[PDB]
Order: sequence, then structure tokens, then C-alpha cells
Amino acid sequence: KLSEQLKHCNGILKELLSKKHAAYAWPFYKPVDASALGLHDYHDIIKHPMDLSTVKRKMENRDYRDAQEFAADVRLMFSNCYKYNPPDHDVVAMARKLQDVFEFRYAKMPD
Ligand SMILES: COc1cc2c(cc1OC)CC(=O)N(C)C=C2
Repeated sequence: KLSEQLKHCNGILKELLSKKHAAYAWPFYKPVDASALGLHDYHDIIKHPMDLSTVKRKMENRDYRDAQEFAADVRLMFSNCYKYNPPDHDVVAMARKLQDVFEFRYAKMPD
């Protein structure tokens, strides 16, 4: 019942959550718990938090009307990481690796 393009998006999402990518995907599995991590400035700096569990809920609830809306949330999640963290931080290295997985497979969108 997902559109053909949203089926491809759901496939990508499943891959980002799969064991294959867990070594660098794990920081993006759930909403950043700023208080738990001691990041008491996180919500002053990041106005629109996003994470893969939220993307999954939105896909299941048919919130995304097209691939573009799905991709905007996945890229918002990476952008938040690049905005908050210094560019040489291990969490940013993990973001760059998972975004490479995302962008190369998003590029294979059926049309
Ligand atoms: C433990 O290292 C961190 C984990 C996380 C964050 C920062 C960290 O170290 C500075 C915040 C973040 O951007 N994301 C995606 C999730 C977890």
C-alpha cells in the first residue's frame, strides 16, 4: 500500500536498521537522550530532533506522502549530528558512513 518509491524508502530504512550497519548506525536508532548523555545544550542547538525510530513510526503511520519527505527526515537526522558535534568526533564519522549507505541506495530510486 506504500507507493513504489515509498517501498524503496522502506527497504533503505530496513537496511539502515539491519545488523550489517549496526557498528555505525546505533547512535541513530532512538531519539538523542540529551539529559542521559550530559548534552544539556542539545535542544538549544537542535530545534528539530530526528532519529530512525521516528522515521520508522512515520513510515508505518503513512505520515510520508512521498520519497522526498522521507529523505528530508533522514538528512535532518544527519544534519543535526553535523551541527551539534565537532567534525572530528567518532559520532560524526559514524553519521558520514551511514549517510554514504543512505545516499548511494536512495540514488537507486525506481522511476
Ligand atoms: C557517546 O557519543 C555520542 C553519542 C550521541 C551523541 C553525541 C555523542 O558524543 C558527543 C549525540 C548525537 O549526535 N547522536 C546522533 C546520538 C548519540
